[PDB]
Amino acid sequence: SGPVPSRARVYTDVNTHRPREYWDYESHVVEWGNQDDYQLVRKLGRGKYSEVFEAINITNNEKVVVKILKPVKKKKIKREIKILENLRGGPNIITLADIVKDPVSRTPALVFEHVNNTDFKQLYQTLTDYDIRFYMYEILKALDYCHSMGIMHRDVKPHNVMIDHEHRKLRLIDWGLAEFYHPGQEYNVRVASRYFKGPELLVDYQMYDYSLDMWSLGCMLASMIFRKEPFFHGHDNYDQLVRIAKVLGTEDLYDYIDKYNIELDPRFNDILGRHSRKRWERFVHSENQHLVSPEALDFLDKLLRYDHQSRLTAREAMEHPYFYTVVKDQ
Ligand SMILES: O=S(=O)(NCCCCCNCc1ccc(-c2ccccc2)c(Cl)c1)c1cccc2cnccc12
Repeated sequence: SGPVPSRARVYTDVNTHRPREYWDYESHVVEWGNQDDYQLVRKLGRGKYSEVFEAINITNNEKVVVKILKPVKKKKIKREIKILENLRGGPNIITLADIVKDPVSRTPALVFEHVNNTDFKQLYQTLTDYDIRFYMYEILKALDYCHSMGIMHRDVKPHNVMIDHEHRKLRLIDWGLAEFYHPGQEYNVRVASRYFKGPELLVDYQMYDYSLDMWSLGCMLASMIFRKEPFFHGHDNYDQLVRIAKVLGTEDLYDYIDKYNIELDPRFNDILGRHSRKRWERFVHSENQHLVSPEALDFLDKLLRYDHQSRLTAREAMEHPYFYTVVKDQ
């Protein structure tokens, strides 16, 4: 027979207890606002599934951001809208202001709150140890919130974290890949950027949960404290697991596969080989040492586990010694 089932350790049944309409996004009816309320100012960026503009709401002269969606199935747009509405007002979640349609293109556009996000090239050369702890804590507040609300982000990465450094403000954006957690549900593993994919995705284990986000977060943390972006630099999805195995070791990987009775693609049998679990010390050097602490390494170790069940929860992560200074401030 097949893979062993799995349940989230936390927030397992939060959706089952909510009215169906909370999570049953196929039933959601979108209220479209008026495109004529917004005038586009400049293009900010492009993504797989959208073009992003700065715009002005001419009703009230507010700066806003418009995300014009490339063609996607109605149900995927409904999912993102429902999730954004459910999460609206939660800590460090992007605020969806409005939803409009071009009545000639028929293209849908999401309208967001404007966040003054800070030069990408620039700020990186200045991140102190404190800054990294602080912003990691801010991301964890967003993740604990969305997890507690029954939602997996499933695409946590630097591109999806806006920082307004002047205001010490952070927002988690791009909820287009997020999904509701239901115990027993088999999810699509073809999510997330290669470098941030959890082992569960790479081995095709479908019964995953919130803990996916914690792997992605660990990848981010490693890249920041070690000044190595990306940390796990695979050539493709197969090689991505090999890069992980060269760090975490193959013994624990095969233990995970055994525990869940996962059927490993035969492609992997050739290429995984045999690798020791490496000490984190091999990534420390004179340039990055100011970012690296016993605390940082202990925390990182507890995010980056093959076994999704063994990873810290968001709320556990927030209680780690890595954050004691930040917590004492607030
Ligand atoms: O296309 S966009 O204009 N631009 C996407 C945002 C840029 C992402 C920049 N990443 C910053 C970042 C993050 C974390 C980090 C970092 C910090 C601490 C620890 C580890 C890593 C570090 Cl070091 C850097 C856009 C797209 C969609 C919605 C938008 C809504 N309102 C404005 C812009 C929007």
